[PDB]
Amino acid sequence: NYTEELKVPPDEDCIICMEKLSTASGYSDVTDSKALGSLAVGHLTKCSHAFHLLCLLAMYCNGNKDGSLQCPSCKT
Ligand SMILES: [Zn+2]
Ligand SMILES: [Zn+2]
Repeated sequence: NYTEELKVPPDEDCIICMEKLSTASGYSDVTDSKALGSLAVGHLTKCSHAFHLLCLLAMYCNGNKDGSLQCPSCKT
């Protein structure tokens, strides 16, 4: 993960699959997950929010191109 991981999922709820941050990544079905498996909650250091890491890595191919992912919440 590239964002300060959280021993436990917050109550912000994912923003990609729009699912509870407790459950898991909704795109886990079809996603180019590298090492985010499908159960890692991390708040992007950029803004510092929270979202299914894996999920982000999905749409991350659009923005925040460097070596991590972008924040789906505030498009950070
Ligand atoms: Zn998600
Ligand atoms: Zn954000």
